[PDB]
Amino acid sequence: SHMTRRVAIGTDHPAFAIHENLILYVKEAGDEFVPVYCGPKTAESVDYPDFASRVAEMVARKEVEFGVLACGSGIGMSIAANKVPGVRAALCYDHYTAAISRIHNDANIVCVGERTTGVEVIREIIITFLQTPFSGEERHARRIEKIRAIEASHA
Amino acid sequence: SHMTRRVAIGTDHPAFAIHENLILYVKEAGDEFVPVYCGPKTAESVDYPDFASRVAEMVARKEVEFGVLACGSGIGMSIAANKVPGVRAALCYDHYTAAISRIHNDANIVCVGERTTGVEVIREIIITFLQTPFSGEERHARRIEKIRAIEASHA
Amino acid sequence: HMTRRVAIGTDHPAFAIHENLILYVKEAGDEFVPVYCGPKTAESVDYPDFASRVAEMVARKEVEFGVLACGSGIGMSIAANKVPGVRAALCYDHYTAAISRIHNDANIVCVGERTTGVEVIREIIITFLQTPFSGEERHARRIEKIRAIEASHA
Amino acid sequence: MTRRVAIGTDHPAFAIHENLILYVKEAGDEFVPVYCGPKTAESVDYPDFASRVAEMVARKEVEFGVLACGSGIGMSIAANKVPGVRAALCYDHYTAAISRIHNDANIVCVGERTTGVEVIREIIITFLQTPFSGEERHARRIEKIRAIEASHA
Repeated sequence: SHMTRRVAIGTDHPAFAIHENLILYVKEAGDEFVPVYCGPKTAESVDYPDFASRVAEMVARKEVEFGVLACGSGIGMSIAANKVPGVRAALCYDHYTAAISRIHNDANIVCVGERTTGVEVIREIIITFLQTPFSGEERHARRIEKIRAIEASHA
Repeated sequence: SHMTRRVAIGTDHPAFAIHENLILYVKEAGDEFVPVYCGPKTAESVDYPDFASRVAEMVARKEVEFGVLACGSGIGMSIAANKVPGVRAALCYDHYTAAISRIHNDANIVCVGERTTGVEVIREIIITFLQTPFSGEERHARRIEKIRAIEASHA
Repeated sequence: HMTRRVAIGTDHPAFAIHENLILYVKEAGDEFVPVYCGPKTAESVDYPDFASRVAEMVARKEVEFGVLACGSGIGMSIAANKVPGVRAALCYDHYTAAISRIHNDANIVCVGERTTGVEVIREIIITFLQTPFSGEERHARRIEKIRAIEASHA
Repeated sequence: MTRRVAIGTDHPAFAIHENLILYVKEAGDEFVPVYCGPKTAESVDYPDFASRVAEMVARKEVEFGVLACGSGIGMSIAANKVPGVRAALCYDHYTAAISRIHNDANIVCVGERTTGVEVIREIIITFLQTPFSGEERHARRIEKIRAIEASHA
């Protein structure tokens, strides 16, 4: 049953401590969702852009449909990921932002902070993000297309 | 005395209601800061990416040193602004994010949500963003340079 | 199948959103009726006078729930919880709104107008009113402990 | 003068009790934490720890409290049932500061499931370091809270 919707996951070093939580939260959104962990495999020092880039590139080719990125605050992951054309990476810190990133911006990557946001709210963020459809409205689609034109104008 | 530091400001339609607040909060960060309002001039309908692009291009050229973007949640502005090379636009919702986006990521645009974040916290965000210096640390600079290598790899 | 009354009060900064708070109660469903008790005007007011008015309504059961707003929400939650029978929850997001119900059977939601934007206030109100109490024994036990603290100072 | 800070948790927040002790000390050498929370990972009911800390504050045995549970809210409802206590649910710097500035809050309540530890640190430091405004309208409101408590005693 289902079309498999793969979700690539990456972290930095402080968020490596919650990488198994992120895997689990992705599966809790629904049985169609399959996590693909791309993050650091150990507690060694890492630079978040390297994992943002790995995830974001998978998202942009649609090797996976969605990404989940975690760092200290989420901010660094959101800046790095959005540098990949085709990506719409949303820094989410609550239910509202998780849902609205989907509804308005059809976001494809959710970025969270391990040092900022407690794990039960991260859970709620991921699940909300992965359960929430895009609105379908003309103005939202138009705005998203405008982002694509910004990318095209710098390519 | 001082070097003048210009700060470009842009909004969408819901955040046009607070554009005078944004101008004020930028001046309160210190008398070297000079706001340059680039956002909508009336309550007319707008698409946030048009103003994200305007502010982000100004920052990327260094017509201004910093930008402030406001929309519903902040998220659209961050996604759009980050599509301009040279921009590092941070979605901030509290003091900690405002500070850390400077300390770790040397962020040059601060993005806030008028529907999500009350004005006294938007104030605190802007002021904190504009008074907080970049850490200087080797690992933070190295990561920021990896962000630029992401942009160059798609140029 | 009575409707469910929801008393509402504010301080002066949150008077600017008193119409939004009435609206969001109604948006939680036709079974919820707002009862506005807050300042009628933009005059100076002290939050505890409105916290007390709402909280007394909840504690006597003239309403089922309360909504309080001030600058940050915190003032209201401190004041309202000084009335016995009140469990007033400062909420700032969906999770807090929901969990205050689930775990604490909270009867008053407090929000900040200076801190929290109106669409998240909306979500908080709607979630608070729609979410049921867990019914679980450990939560009921903890809530009974809170009542034992009030009774030890009555 | 030593400013003492009593600390309590529930079971989920027991996981960060060492953090809480640390962040209090990080607010200045004069702040001393007094850990009153559960000593192990056993089951507990937050109102029992809220009551412990809140009575210490209300009877002037310590100047401040810090209470942590899942969300912070249980602690803040429980603690505020003790007369003399002004317990503030804080989730960021602004709330931590303003609770002091406006309400001279004496207990800070935080959520371990909701707020990451580096923000909890900021909250604790800011709460302990920020002074009460002293302004007449704040003092009047705080005395109104005491009158609510006195009207139900």
